[PDB]
Amino acid sequence: KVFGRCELAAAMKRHGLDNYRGYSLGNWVCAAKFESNFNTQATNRNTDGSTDYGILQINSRWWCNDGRTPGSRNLCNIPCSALLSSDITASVNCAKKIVSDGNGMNAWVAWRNRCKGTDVQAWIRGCRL
Repeated sequence: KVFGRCELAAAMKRHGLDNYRGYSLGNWVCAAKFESNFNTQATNRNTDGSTDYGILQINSRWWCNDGRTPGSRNLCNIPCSALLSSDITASVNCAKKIVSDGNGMNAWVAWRNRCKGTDVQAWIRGCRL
């Protein structure tokens, strides 16, 4: 499924992500936007086997097993594919362990380059939250 700006905002909140590790909800909506485009199915291969899956584009060399990325430790202990379903529990759930290992949302190339230090609040303006 491909989420609505507003809509995904809400969803992620229901699920504990607002100020999770002190990261505003906007950080999260902005990140997923430029990262996956509100599309939970999206997938992406980088050059080293590794692939990126779902709304928050979590990698497979560390977070989820996908059966074809050898370097794999399955820290999220979920099969990559689970991350693509129209239900972001797994992702959000897994996303929480990436945000807390140590590099905040810096672990996400995108938020950093295009979200980090912009007024992320405008992402959730107009939202009934």
